[PDB]
Amino acid sequence: MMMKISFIIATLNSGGAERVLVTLANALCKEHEVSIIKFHTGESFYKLENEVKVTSLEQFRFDTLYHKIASRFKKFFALRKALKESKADVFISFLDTTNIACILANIGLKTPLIISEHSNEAYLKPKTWRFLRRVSYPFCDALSVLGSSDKVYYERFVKRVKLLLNPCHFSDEIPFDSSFEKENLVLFIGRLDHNKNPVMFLKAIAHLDKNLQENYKFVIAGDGELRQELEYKVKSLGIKVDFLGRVENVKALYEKAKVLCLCSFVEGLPTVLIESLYFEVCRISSSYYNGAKDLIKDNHDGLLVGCDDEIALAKKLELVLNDENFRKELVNNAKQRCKDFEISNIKEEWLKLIVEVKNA
Ligand SMILES: O=c1ccn([C@@H]2O[C@H](COP(=O)(O)OP(=O)(O)O)[C@@H](O)[C@H]2O)c(=O)[nH]1
Ligand SMILES: [Cl-]
Ligand code: NA
Ligand code: NA
Repeated sequence: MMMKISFIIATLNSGGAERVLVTLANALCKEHEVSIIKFHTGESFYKLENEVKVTSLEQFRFDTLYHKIASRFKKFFALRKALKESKADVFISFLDTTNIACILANIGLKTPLIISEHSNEAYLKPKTWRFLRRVSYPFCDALSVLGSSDKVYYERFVKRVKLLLNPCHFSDEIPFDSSFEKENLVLFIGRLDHNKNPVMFLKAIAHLDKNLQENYKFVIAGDGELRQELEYKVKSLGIKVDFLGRVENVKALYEKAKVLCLCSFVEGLPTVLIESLYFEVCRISSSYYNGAKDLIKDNHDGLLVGCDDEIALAKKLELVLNDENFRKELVNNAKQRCKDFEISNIKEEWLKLIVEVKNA
């Protein structure tokens, strides 16, 4: 058959949850009718297939006390409005606060709703939001999670929880056979906020051999609050790092890069550590809270570093950039994990979840 599937998400900016949603929608939009309701006006950062319909909610003032109060009430009823007109067989909502809003807005409407979490359980820190997540999530029809630790946490107060890995859209484009002409390039792709911890990337570059810094180009793809602070630590440390802002063609960067470094403290299942697999990019990652070992088998598929260890990241960096035959062997083993993130297999596991919850 064919189903109307409505995705609900706050924004569609250069983030991981957004990348997965566009990947899923683009895959489902051929055989089903998929719409996307987003709170933020503006165009999707990721290329979206013409068949998926995107509707952005009204824009509301937030400058004054009356509007800060009124806009939220107006936002809720515009979302309840959009849900009714979508005429969907199923709703799929993304990320913590938007899941709760959909739980409430969907009250009354006769369509099942699937919520999905994307960071670890622990990334949501405020005491109050952890509570509203606890009382409201039992009222969903199913919950998609990324790791086994989050499955165990939510299963005790959510009845249907399914673990669905992130699908990588590069598994369609990039053929599993391609040779790469690597350059002396090292990537840090991610948001420039505290948890991504990009300062660890900078301090680790400063501790690299003078030969490596002189003959390698280090770039930071992404943006965030810490952008200007990092620009000044690059001068404080006296290194050469190329800030690129948000980048559409990460395929080009992944195509030339030899190493990608992830330095986060807490993560669910980082897509930069998945996308890298298709481009023979060597992953060096901090042992972020939880995931870690299921993406990187240390010294076999990649290199792991303790959390916030600027020197350990530097020694691992020199290991790979001073031993191309070892980085190649590290990276050829990583190719085995490509099958785990193929779009076609993961789309069919969402379709099982959708028809399973559609038995209401
Ligand atoms: O300048 C950028 C920065 C990031 N991304 C994409 O945004 C995603 C990052 O998601 P991640 O797995 O790191 O999880 P998140 O940091 O969003 O929680 C990746 O697919 C990147 O390819 C991008 O396309 N351009
Ligand atoms: Cl994510
Ligand atoms: Na705000
Ligand atoms: Na993530």
